[PDB]
This record gives sequence, structure tokens and C-alpha cells, in this order.
Amino acid sequence: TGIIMENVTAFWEEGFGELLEKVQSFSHLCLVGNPVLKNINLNIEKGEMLAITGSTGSGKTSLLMLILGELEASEGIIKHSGRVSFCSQFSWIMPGTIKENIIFGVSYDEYRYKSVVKACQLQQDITKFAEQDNTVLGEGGVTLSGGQRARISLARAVYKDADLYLLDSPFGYLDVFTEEQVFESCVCKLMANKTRILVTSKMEHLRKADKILILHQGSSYFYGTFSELQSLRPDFSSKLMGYDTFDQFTEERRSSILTETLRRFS
Repeated sequence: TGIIMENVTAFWEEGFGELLEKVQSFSHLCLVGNPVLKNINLNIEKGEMLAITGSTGSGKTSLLMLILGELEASEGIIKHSGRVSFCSQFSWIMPGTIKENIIFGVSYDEYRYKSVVKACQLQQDITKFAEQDNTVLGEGGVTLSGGQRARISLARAVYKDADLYLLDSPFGYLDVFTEEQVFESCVCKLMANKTRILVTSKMEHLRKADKILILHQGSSYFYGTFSELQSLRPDFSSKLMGYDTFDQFTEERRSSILTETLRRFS
């Protein structure tokens, strides 16, 4: 499916704040009628990848919530059709085997399963276990690494048959060469013709994206292509692309460089 937003604004509503916590004073934001997002525009064709970045707490997750229908649009038009599949920043794990987690509530299909496992780089993980993907997890999958939890949880969202995929910051952990391989095999190849939104703080993702959205303080700091970012926001670009190996900084450091740059060049 394509997705279009045309001058969309959404305000804090009661209970929105608690959802954001689950997924990543509220009453005062609700009472004062503040925008969570203000004047958003995007137009993503069927099969394109939109990369969303910005400062911390800039409204990245809330934008996905609008798509999901968990946040309501007070003004403006949003258009998108079909099933959506959402991979939260929080990597949830249910009681049962790794395989059961990846096909949770959906039916097993062999070619599809093996293909998602491979592209999400799960094969290197399961091979460390005596029962491989029949290994039993407790709820939360607490003895795994963050990257292992995020890969199973991404594999579950991607195995889902959907017209639109929302992937909220899966590439945030220390095993950064693995994440580079997941970006390439899963997001770029396996899902190359699935419409998809990727929230990210890595510049390679902006470079490979069909469209880019950068958010700051609830506002659209930039929407366009990567070529248009270099030309129309040269201040921002030169600072970020000027790093040697930005994408291998910790996520906290990458998000802090982005915030500061965004505060700078308003």
C-alpha cells in the first residue's frame, strides 16, 4: 500500500502518554491542548521505504501510533489501506519456543519461516543452542541479549503478511555488524517491495531510503530524498555525514549528535 499524510496535526489526548511508555505530566499536555505532531506531510508509494529520524522524544513513535490508529488526527488527511504490521521498540517475548514466538498467532509455512529466519540473521543465534529454534523462552526472554530479543521480535513482525510495516528503532544495540547485515538482508532485500517505515538513528538508512522524514519538537524539520537533504539542509548534512563511522557510535551518542545538530540549525 502507499501511505499519504497531508498537513496532519494531532494533539495530546488522555491515555496517550501511557501507551508511549509501554511502547518506547500527560494531563497538562492534554488540558493545554498541545500538538504531539504539527503540520506533517508525507507521500510514500507502494513498496518504498521511508526512513524517520530526529531528536530524542521528537514524535517519531507517535507518528507510527497515528498509522496504527492509537492516536487520532485532529486536522488533515491520512490515507493507507490493508493490514499493518508493527515492530515496537520494546521487544516482547511470550512463553514458548523461539519458533512459536516468530509465528505467534499465525500459521506455520516452511519456505516463509526459513526465509525470515535467515534474513533476520537468526541462524547465527539459534545455532548456539542445543535445540536451536525449539529452545524454550520464558516471558520477556530475559537471559538473551537485547539484539537477540530484537531480532526475534523483528522476525515476528516481518513474518506477518501485511501491506505496511512499521519498524520502530530495531537497530539500537552494541552488536553493530550484525545490525548492518540485518538492515541489508531483511529491510533492503527480503522486504524490498513491501512498503515500510523504519525509525532509525543511522545515516546509511537515510542514504538507502526512498524518502526521509526528520522530526524535531513535534515538527517536520525535513521531508524529501537523500539528494534533497544534502542540497536543502547542507548545514545538517555536512555535520552528520562528516563523521568517519557515525553509524558505529552507540545509539545514545548518535541520538545526542542528532538532537544537538537539530537544536543548532533550526
